[PDB]
Amino acid sequence: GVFNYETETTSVIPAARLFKAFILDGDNLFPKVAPQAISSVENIEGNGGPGTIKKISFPEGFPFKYVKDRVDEVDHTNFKYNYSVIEGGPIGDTLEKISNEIKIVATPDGGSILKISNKYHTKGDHEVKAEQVKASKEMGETLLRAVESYLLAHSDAYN
Repeated sequence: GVFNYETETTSVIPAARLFKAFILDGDNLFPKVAPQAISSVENIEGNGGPGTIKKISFPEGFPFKYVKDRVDEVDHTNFKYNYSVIEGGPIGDTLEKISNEIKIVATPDGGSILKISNKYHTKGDHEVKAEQVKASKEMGETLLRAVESYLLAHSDAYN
């Protein structure tokens, strides 16, 4: 069945720039700016659009070694990005996939709001523990803050 987690966070980066950096170029950026959170991102197949498969490796000592994610949909117009964790880490005999969606909305003060949904698709009568969900949120925030600090410090990047 499906368990749906939604949350919102704020960013000081304008929506379009954050979408370009955080969402579209997360592959180069995350391991560069947050090597303590993500060790590497490997493009396995595809050119970044729907169906593209990436292997995200975590630093030694993390609960999970890696996941493979699949890009589902990339909407530049509405700054919406849909992708699924499809293998590795928590995925297996109790969890089929995690379907995620982020929408980035502009705020009048020049910042943005990130609206996030994580949909856990389980197998059988296994439920999703809050510990799994909190972990996802805190890494989300860790990557956002590290990317933020990098976009603030490198003004000529992703304009």
